Amino acid sequence: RLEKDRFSVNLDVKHFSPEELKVKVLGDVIEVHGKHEERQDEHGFISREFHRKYRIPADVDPLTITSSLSSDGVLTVNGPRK
Amino acid sequence: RLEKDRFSVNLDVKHFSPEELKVKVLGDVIEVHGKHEERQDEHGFISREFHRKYRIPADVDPLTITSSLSSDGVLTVNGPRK
Repeated sequence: RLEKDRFSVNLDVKHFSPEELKVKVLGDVIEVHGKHEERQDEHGFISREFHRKYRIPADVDPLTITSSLSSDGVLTVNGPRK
Repeated sequence: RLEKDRFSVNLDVKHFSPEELKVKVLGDVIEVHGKHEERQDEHGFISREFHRKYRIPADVDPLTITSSLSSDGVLTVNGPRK
């Protein structure tokens, strides 16, 4: 069955835009990485990153858990649970 | 002489605490890295990072340029210029 239940974990990035996001699910880890250039100056650029890291194997199987994303940086991982 | 002038470049991290900061000057690059755990949950932790990156060789020589830091994350690189 691979557990019939719709499971959802949410990943939150407070404010970023989807093009500056990378969502990665790798086995037992579900992580979201966002990186944005904040302020560009002289020859100095300033960047900020958001990384949320989860390690959940019992709750996450990469074959059934999928990711949906909102424009603000909210990422939701959903699918049948393990 | 190695140019007698007090030169200052500022590196800004909007809000962080000095223990979550690393300031690095490596030749022609002057960079500040800050990393903070934002929100800790279930088995998911959320982090944010601030990285400011400069590449200035004509303005930065690691032997004379030094770094001073404020508690809010403001880092100032100062010293005689190249």
